[PDB]
Amino acid sequence: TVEAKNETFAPQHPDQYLSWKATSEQSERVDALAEDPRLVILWAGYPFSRDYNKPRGHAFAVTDVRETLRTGAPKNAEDGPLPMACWSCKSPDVARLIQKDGEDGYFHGKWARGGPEIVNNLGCADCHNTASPEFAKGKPELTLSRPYAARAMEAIGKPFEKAGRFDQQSMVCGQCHVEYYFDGKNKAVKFPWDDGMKVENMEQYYDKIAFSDWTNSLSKTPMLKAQHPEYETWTAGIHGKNNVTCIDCHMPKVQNAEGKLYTDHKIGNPFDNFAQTCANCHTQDKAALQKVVAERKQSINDLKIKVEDQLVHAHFEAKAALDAGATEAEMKPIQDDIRHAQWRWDLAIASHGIHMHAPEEGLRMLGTAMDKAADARTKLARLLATKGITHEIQIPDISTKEKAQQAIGLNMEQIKAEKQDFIKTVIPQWEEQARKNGLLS
Amino acid sequence: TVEAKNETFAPQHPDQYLSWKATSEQSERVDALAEDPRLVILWAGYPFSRDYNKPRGHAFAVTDVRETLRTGAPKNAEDGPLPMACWSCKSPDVARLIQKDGEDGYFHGKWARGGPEIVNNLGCADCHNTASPEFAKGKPELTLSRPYAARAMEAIGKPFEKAGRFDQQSMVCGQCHVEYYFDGKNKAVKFPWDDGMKVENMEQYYDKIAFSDWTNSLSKTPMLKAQHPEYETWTAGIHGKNNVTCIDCHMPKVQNAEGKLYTDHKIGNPFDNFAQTCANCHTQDKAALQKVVAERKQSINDLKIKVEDQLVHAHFEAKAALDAGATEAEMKPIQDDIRHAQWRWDLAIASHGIHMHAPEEGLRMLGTAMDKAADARTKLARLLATKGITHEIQIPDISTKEKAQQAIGLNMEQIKAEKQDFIKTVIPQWEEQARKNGLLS
Ligand code: HEC
Ligand code: HEC
Ligand code: HEC
Ligand code: HEC
Ligand code: HEC
Ligand code: HEC
Ligand code: HEC
Ligand code: HEC
Ligand code: HEC
Ligand code: HEC
Ligand SMILES: O=S([O-])[O-]
Ligand SMILES: O=S([O-])[O-]
Ligand SMILES: O=S([O-])[O-]
Ligand SMILES: [Ca+2]
Ligand SMILES: [Ca+2]
Ligand SMILES: [Ca+2]
Ligand SMILES: [Ca+2]
Repeated sequence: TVEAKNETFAPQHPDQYLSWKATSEQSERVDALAEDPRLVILWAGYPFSRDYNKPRGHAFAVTDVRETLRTGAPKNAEDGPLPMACWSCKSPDVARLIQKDGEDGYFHGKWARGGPEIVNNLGCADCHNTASPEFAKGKPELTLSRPYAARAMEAIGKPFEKAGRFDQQSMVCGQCHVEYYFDGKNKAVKFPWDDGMKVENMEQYYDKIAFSDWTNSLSKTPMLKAQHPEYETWTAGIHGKNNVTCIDCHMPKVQNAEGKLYTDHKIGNPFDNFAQTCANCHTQDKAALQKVVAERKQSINDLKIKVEDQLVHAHFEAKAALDAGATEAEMKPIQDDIRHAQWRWDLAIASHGIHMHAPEEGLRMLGTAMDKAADARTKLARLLATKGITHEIQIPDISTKEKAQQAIGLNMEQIKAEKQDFIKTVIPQWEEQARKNGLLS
Repeated sequence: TVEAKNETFAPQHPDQYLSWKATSEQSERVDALAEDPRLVILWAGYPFSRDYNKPRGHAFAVTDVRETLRTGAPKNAEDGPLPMACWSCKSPDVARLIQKDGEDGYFHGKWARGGPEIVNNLGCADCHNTASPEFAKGKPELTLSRPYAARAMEAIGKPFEKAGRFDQQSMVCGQCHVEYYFDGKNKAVKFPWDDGMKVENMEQYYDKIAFSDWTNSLSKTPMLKAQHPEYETWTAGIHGKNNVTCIDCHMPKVQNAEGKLYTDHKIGNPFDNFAQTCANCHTQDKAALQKVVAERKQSINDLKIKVEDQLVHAHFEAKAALDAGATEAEMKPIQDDIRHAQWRWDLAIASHGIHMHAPEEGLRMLGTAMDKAADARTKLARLLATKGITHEIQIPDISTKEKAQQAIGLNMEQIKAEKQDFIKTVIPQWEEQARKNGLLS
């Protein structure tokens, strides 16, 4: 069965083990709502409007899902707003339970449930078939420990077991680094890849099944949320197209002291080891590549803010149209535009690596998002007119996260206090039960 | 001393002379307004709404400016819609005239004035200091024969005379393959590069001097026209950033029958000699690089059309607001938006090579265009409402060039009749006068 206790592997594999543990150095947790308060409006009614940080080291996955406001402060195993599926991409204990109880049995019930079962840091069994006798010998034996990922990979015509070593490499990361949704009453993780991985494929896919992630509480639009589409966007970009794998840049072959070759498990910023990553294929100075990348980053940033500003006006303008007496049939075509505009925006920048992995596709999707936002705001102006409104809709102060959160009716003081008490008192009980059950060293 | 009679150099320089002359093989003249009737509406009130074709071989430069509807049917040297400056990038006689009469004397007057003076095909003295003794020996002796280009290069901190061989290679192309405007009552060519070559730099530059190319007959917006900014956009793109020169792809070094190395002067599509072009730096095969380029071309085209459709609507809605009583002060803010939107769009796709030279910059520009086009149509929906118009403005059928042109008031048959007559009777008289005067063998 799966060995979720990572430290079990330290003596046999010092080089991988030590460099894997070192992601605990990537510890800064940057508040992205604070940096961009518009996110709060666009995600109004959804948990991302309460708390959304930039990623950090794999070592912090378990603690971050515990600590994010998104998972709240459940007082028992059937409480809290979120289901078991929130653990899915955070811990090899997921592979353990999936193997122990079956996939269906793993996904059943609330996040709170897994509290005392999912306790080991994202680790060896997530990516490796550790039970294989070859793993002991120092062979990677890569595997997809997540059945939902195995299925998604077949669905794009790339079954894992039939793929070469190098395709498999990126697929391992594509177990988590993807856009997904919770399918069914049991909220199983599903990748919406049935029709392809492009924004248009997914848009039409989500529309066919009339899926919606939540209802924007300002405009009452049935929204889609995107998440960190690295696999999909990497596939579209020029590096992907040339089979430069996630590993080529994020997990370089390096030497130990006795000169032995090993894969660097300290997954982080490839530029921190330029000599072993880009320099491997590129003759350019580090500073020159960093500057090209910084420039795409700013290009996308500037454009992304313009689309967001439009979407902010659209949400508040739809709120106005609702208050002035707009009926459901009158809102519908506006709401379709907003749903679409925002999906395209969200998928365009939900991956923080887009300006590197596929800057041109990032840019393209934003442009198509603007086209729909224009359609939404044009329709809205005409709808407001029919209700006797011909002036610009005024927008409350959203210059800080705090003001944006207050403006959509969040009681943060209370939301935060309830989470702090959950963190202090519940987490140690969970860890104490896990140790008792032999789950946690 | 400037020799505009190109055949003089044939004996001494058979390899360059023969391939140069060969651009005459690239003879298809594809009508771009026919491919895309939307352009007719965007350019309403401007010669481009009459006639605009995709580029062909250098060999046809003199014929094309003569034959385009944009230059009209002048019956004498003072007549015609357009000025001397239209010759500036079509013939080495321009260098002859500028050296002989000076830059101001070259620019003074009407395009008609030049008919019997500007008669040799784009050629040697455009790019080469042919007077140099080192030139007879087979050394390129590249030069900027166009002084307004020399000033423009100096303006962006790349003075021709201080530049290496490879900077200079693209600079000779940057004498013509640039965005430009006509400066002063005499209409001298100027590259709007003073504040930089980014779309934002030129928009600010143009707004700073309140410049307008023309007024859109539909919306009465003061408009900017973009023209083929290959130098600016090649600069912004990844190749340009690595000093891959226009020459590396469009003018490869080849070998003559006797194994002698020379520059291929047949300037055309680099894919036609992949082995000598791209294969020099890339290991990917021809079909694979072609399909990447074809993808980017499709991406941009899709976004392009979305932006153009918004702009078309913007112009007809502005027309309707005008027909419905809107004042100048009411229109001003709307016209600013349209002005900026279409400038950003026009500079993004005025280069037919943008999908290859700098896909990501093309796409980034179309996104920013979409942003102002959205503000414009939102402003217009409100203004229209204040005149009691709350329905969508209907657009005439513009599915073909012929119907678009008809819709903006053009009398295409008359325009064509006048142009045909002018080509049949006037051109020959020009050529005869130039022979008479030894300017044309
Ligand atoms: C199928 C993969 C997957 C699932 C399911 C998933 N995550 Fe994530 N999560 C990721 C990846 C990949 C990152 C880091 C990349 C990023 O944030 O862009 C991440 C980052 C995070 C972070 C740290 C950054 C932040 O947003 O503050 C938190 C907290 C988090 N997830 C909570 C959750 C919650 C709550 C759920 C249940 C709704 C969930 N995750 C479900 C893959 C997943
Ligand atoms: C998040 C993904 C991921 C996790 C977590 C992970 N591995 Fe790896 N591992 C990889 C990939 C990818 C390779 C490279 C396989 C190849 O070269 O084809 C690799 C390589 C290896 C190898 C083969 C030798 C080498 O260095 O190339 C060993 C042994 C190994 N890892 C051990 C571990 C141990 C022990 C852990 C837990 C401490 C761990 N791995 C966690 C993805 C992961
Ligand atoms: C089992 C789920 C899982 C898998 C497998 C996985 N990731 Fe992650 N990854 C995450 C989560 C969750 C985060 C965010 C951690 C946090 O913020 O606490 C993350 C973060 C990251 C980061 C941010 C590091 C930092 O310090 O900012 C990078 C880079 C990254 N992953 C790359 C990869 C690569 C490359 C692979 C493939 C070898 C991979 N990941 C495989 C879940 C996963
Ligand atoms: C060819 C190089 C390259 C490849 C291929 C690549 N990465 Fe990246 N990635 C980078 C670089 C460099 C950055 C940081 C960009 C920057 O510093 O602005 C990054 C950023 C990221 C981030 C966000 C990091 C953060 O801390 O915000 C994640 C997550 C990520 N990559 C995951 C992946 C995954 C998953 C794959 C495979 C599907 C992949 N990368 C393939 C080079 C690469
Ligand atoms: C294992 C090979 C490999 C690695 C590693 C690699 N590159 Fe690339 N890079 C390529 C290939 C292949 C291309 C496609 C063009 C070509 O054929 O050279 C490319 C293209 C690029 C481009 C031009 C595409 C664009 O974005 O406009 C940039 C920039 C770039 N790489 C930067 C980086 C950076 C930064 C890193 C490290 C973070 C990196 N590369 C690592 C092989 C690699
Ligand atoms: C002095 C003016 C001038 C300069 C110098 C010049 N161009 Fe041209 N170029 C033109 C004009 C005008 C056309 C369109 C000709 C026509 O349609 O008759 C053109 C057309 C082209 C085309 C389209 C050819 C086809 O068959 O479709 C290419 C490619 C091109 N130029 C590249 C270059 C390159 C590379 C350089 C630098 C070596 C260069 N040009 C220098 C003015 C110039
Ligand atoms: C500063 C350089 C420059 C000047 C000034 C210039 N052109 Fe051009 N012209 C070019 C280049 C470069 C091309 C080919 C690139 C393209 O068409 O996209 C071209 C193409 C053309 C063509 C063939 C393609 C078409 O559009 O039908 C015509 C005709 C033409 N120009 C007419 C004119 C007229 C009329 C003027 C004066 C209003 C003018 N040119 C001024 C550089 C110039
Ligand atoms: C790295 C390769 C590369 C370099 C560098 C390059 N070109 Fe291009 N260019 C191309 C290719 C390939 C095409 C045609 C794209 C296609 O086939 O769809 C093209 C298209 C063009 C076109 C439009 C041709 C047409 O018929 O529509 C012009 C004009 C042009 N290039 C001129 C230039 C100029 C001027 C420079 C220097 C400023 C330059 N090129 C540098 C590869 C290059
Ligand atoms: C529109 C630009 C342009 C035109 C027109 C042009 N040349 Fe060139 N020529 C170049 C460039 C660029 C080179 C390459 C210089 C280098 O390799 O640095 C070159 C190279 C040459 C060389 C040097 C040897 C070689 O082949 O590399 C000679 C001689 C030459 N051309 C002759 C001519 C002749 C004769 C004509 C008229 C028949 C002509 N050129 C027209 C731009 C031009
Ligand atoms: C004189 C050298 C040179 C030649 C010739 C050349 N390239 Fe490149 N190309 C580069 C360099 C350098 C990069 C940047 C990435 C890297 O460092 O390899 C690049 C990057 C690229 C990229 C990745 C950027 C992107 O758009 O995503 C593509 C695609 C590409 N080249 C296509 C072509 C094509 C097509 C041709 C000929 C039609 C060509 N190249 C000719 C040197 C060259
Ligand atoms: O919420 S998870 O997808 O980062
Ligand atoms: O980042 S290091 O390779 O210079
Ligand atoms: O009209 S000319 O600039 O292509
Ligand atoms: Ca980070
Ligand atoms: Ca989703
Ligand atoms: Ca052509
Ligand atoms: Ca212009």
